[PDB]
Amino acid sequence: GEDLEQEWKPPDEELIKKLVDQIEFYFSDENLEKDAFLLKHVRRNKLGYVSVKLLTSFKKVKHLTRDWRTTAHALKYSVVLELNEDHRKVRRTTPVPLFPNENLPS
Repeated sequence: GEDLEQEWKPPDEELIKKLVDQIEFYFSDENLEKDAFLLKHVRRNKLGYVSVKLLTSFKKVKHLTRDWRTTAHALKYSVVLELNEDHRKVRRTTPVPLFPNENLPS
C-alpha cells in the first residue's frame, strides 16, 4: 500500500506558545487599528473567520512558521479564538468592535 498520508507531524509545545500568542493579538483591537487588511477579513464574516494560510504568513508569524497545518495545531491551544471544521480557518470568540473606517457608506 503506497497511498499518501492524510495528516502531518505538529509543532512542539514552545513553538505553539509563540504561534498562538501571535494569532491571539492578531484578532485583538490593538492589531485591528493598524492592520486594516486583517480588520477587513474579520469584519467580512458573520462569525469572524480568517484563512490559516494567511495567518501563518503574517509579518511576525513568518519568523517562526509558514504552514497552515503547523498553525492549525496551535489553534487548539487558543483561549480567545475558535478553529473551523477542518482547522483551515479561525475566528475570535467575540465579535470584533466596529472601527471608524467601517462607519463609511462607500
